[PDB]
Amino acid sequence: VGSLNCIVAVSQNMGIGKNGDLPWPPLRNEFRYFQRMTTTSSVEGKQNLVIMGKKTWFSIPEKNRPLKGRINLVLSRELKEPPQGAHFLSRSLDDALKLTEQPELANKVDMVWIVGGSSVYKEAMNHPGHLKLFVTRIMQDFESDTFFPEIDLEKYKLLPEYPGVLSDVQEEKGIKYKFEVYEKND
Ligand SMILES: NC(=O)C1=CN([C@@H]2O[C@H](COP(=O)(O)OP(=O)(O)OC[C@H]3O[C@@H](n4cnc5c(N)ncnc54)[C@H](OP(=O)(O)O)[C@@H]3O)[C@@H](O)[C@H]2O)C=CC1
Ligand SMILES: CCc1nc(N)nc(N)c1C#CCc1cc(OC)cc(-c2cccc3cnccc23)c1
Ligand SMILES: [Cl-]
Ligand SMILES: [Mg+2]
Ligand SMILES: [Mg+2]
Repeated sequence: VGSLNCIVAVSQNMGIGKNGDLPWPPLRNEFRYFQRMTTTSSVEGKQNLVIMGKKTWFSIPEKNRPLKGRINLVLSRELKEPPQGAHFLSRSLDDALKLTEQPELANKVDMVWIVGGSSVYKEAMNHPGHLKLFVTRIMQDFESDTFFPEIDLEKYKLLPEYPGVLSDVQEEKGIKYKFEVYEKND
């Protein structure tokens, strides 16, 4: 794999989770953005792969697992096989990316999207090579128990705009947020 993508929504206080769910009320269009970004494949016949930690998997509403239109991979050092509904299981990020080269996924995967949680993002953000981080900045503090590792601007640059991504502040349910894209190249 030549490029990885992370996607996350983060409160002002760096929160991403609270009690096995999101810290904020449901933001419909922000979710549709997550869906659009993670689902859209550039290649006919291929789907994107989503990689996530175990608690993130269980934080997805069951009726919606696995995430439709995408290959779902779960990370765990304890499970012996994928959670019911998940397509693949890996013991590490490294192992997950190597799987895409193996005969079963050979030519089935387009883009790879890391979708949390904290430790998965931390490792992915430090992985060699090209990486884009799609970060929704929720412009409010929310009570959280799970947090996003701060972005090291020695490695990442905030892109001023980006094709396919709205630049202006968004608002849903009185909650203001902005979509950001960060990028590192090596
Ligand atoms: N706002 C947002 O964009 C996002 C928010 N969330 C929220 O975050 C919370 C869940 O995230 P979090 O608590 O951090 O947990 P995770 O989803 O990261 O799950 C943690 C578990 O997953 C496995 N795991 C995690 N990292 C790795 C790794 N690098 N390599 C191998 N296995 C790994 C381990 O499982 P094991 O113990 O089996 O080894 C670990 O115990 C929820 O509240 C969820 O709603 C989640 C995603 C995005
Ligand atoms: C959508 C919140 C969000 N935004 C951004 N920018 N990045 C993210 N990683 C996430 C997230 C997340 C976890 C999560 C929680 C959840 O429901 C509580 C649902 C999803 C989810 C993700 C993808 C497709 C889904 C389809 N149907 C229902 C849910 C889907 C995904
Ligand atoms: Cl923006
Ligand atoms: Mg689904
Ligand atoms: Mg809260």
